Amino acid sequence: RICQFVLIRVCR
Amino acid sequence: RICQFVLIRVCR
Amino acid sequence: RICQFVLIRVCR
Amino acid sequence: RICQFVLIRVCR
Repeated sequence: RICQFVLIRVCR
Repeated sequence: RICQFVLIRVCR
Repeated sequence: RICQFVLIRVCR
Repeated sequence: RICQFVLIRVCR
């Protein structure tokens, strides 16, 4: 199984 | 006012 | 209205 | 062998 890199930023 | 970061790996 | 920053990388 | 990056903004 292959894993991915999920990154998200939230600044306002 | 928001300002945070969230990242996680998804092993498929 | 409010936009987010979606980032994802896949390398293996 | 995979290797690519993709990021886009989601204006709500």
